[PDB]
Amino acid sequence: LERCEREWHELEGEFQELQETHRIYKQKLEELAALQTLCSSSISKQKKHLKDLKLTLQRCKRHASREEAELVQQMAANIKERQDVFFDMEAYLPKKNGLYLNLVLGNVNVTLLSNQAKFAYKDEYEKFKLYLTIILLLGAVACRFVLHYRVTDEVFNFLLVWYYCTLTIRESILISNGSRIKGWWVSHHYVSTFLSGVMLTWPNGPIYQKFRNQFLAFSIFQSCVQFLQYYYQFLLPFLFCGHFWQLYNAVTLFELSSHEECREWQVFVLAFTFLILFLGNFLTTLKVVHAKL
Amino acid sequence: LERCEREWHELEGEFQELQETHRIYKQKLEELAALQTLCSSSISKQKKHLKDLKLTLQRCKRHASREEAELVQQMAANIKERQDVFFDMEAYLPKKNGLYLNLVLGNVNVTLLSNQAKFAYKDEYEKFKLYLTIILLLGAVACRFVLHYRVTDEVFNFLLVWYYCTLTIRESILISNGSRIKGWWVSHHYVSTFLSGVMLTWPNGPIYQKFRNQFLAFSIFQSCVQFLQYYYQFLLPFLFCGHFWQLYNAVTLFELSSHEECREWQVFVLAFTFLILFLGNFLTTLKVVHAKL
Repeated sequence: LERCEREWHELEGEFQELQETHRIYKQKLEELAALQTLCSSSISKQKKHLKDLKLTLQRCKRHASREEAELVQQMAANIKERQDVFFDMEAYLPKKNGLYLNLVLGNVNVTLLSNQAKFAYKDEYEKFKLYLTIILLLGAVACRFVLHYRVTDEVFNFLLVWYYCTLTIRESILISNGSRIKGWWVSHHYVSTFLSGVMLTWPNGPIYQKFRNQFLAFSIFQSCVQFLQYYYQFLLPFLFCGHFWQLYNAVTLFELSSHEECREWQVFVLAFTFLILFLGNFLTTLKVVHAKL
Repeated sequence: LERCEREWHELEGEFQELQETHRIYKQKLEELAALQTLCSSSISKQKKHLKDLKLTLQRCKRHASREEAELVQQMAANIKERQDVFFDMEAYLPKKNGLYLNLVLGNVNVTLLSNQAKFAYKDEYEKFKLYLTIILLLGAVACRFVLHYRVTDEVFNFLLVWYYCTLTIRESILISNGSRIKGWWVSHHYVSTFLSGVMLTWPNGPIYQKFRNQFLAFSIFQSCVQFLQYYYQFLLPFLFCGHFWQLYNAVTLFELSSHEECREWQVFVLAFTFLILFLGNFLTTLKVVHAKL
């Protein structure tokens, strides 16, 4: 066991070496905290001077001599340069979280702060989306054709609502990390996870047994659009057809609310979710077309 | 507008100063990456030498002379010291996540790595738990006494299942950050969020209208126990009474499955969740009593 003793001697040497490295590490951590305080002060002073200078550009915008007109145009080009460069250093800098991520994960720092790390996280997000849309597809056209029971549709709706919550957490991380994808999309995911829930708690009458087929076909259309929307990371006509299929569902269910003598409250709170999810995404696509135009 | 020009001159000076600080910051980031690679190598070599040395202690454990017996006892005291000290530097060190947090948040680093930051995060977690158990309490005894409708019970069950998922994400962060609270508790939260779901999808017959009252009283007992379990951060007798109330629910619903001529599948998948949640938490408490003893 003397071998263990001499090995211990070697590990004590390595232990004091790692103690040295760990206390150097703690010194570096204190230096990092100091520079984070300094950069936060820099954020404050930079944004203060930004609002002051755009106020100066605002009240200087009124008409005067040609020389100050050249000065205003020149300062406009520079102020565009100002926002681009401060967007760069505000991208790398670690940043306070939003509100929803604050409400779920609490006060914790999730900023990668690295270009290649952001790229890798985007690839991971794309891979996760493809995998779970494969599982959902093998369940939409599957549930429609083999198993016609209530319990499997409940399980499928649990999987859809869980999937939508995971996507909204992921996209909150993605927005607080890097590029701004803020717009219709995050509110689209919120209203779509609300839509998942209403279908689940129907009282399983004949009316659910009629609306089930159109809902499952609509899901198949949604899975195919998201799948082809990833292989690209063409798409527009199938997106228009998705909007029109959504309109088909909305009109059919809205007419269905009048047809039966007695209505649940859940056939009429559910149609208007489809209609809001029509006017939102379709018009956003035409805005992207105008962005293309 | 010449004031803006001279201010610009000052901001260009501050801009090159912040460019200097930012490139120093990037140099420090590269140094951090290098020391993280070094400390990961240290992790590998330390754990390798740990398994080798505990193997040496294992096959050296066999009976021999008194001198090596003193050596084995002495090395046992030191190896306990070895695990304590390596637990310390493996606590501060940033660490790879588990599996569930990997499945939800993806590959992202959530290690605070700071004692006071961990303490602050624990206080935030305690505050969040108290606030949402207040909201749930004002809903359990509330739903029971004023509003007897299906939709409000669905909303309350949505709030409970959302609350349980948020707690399991928070405790995953807490375990991957600091102390080991791994045991019955995280699996308890998983089976309890499974329990929330089964109650929600009942077909609203008379039988649900009978089981509702005992479920809501049980929730009130649960909210009071969690509230008193926080004010401490006494508890044992009310915890025993919670277990026995859980047994009351289990026996009543198990007898209820036989009483009615026709049974849904959801009165018999739901009772055994209560029974598993009885044998688990009660026996864990007596283990804590034995830990006290």
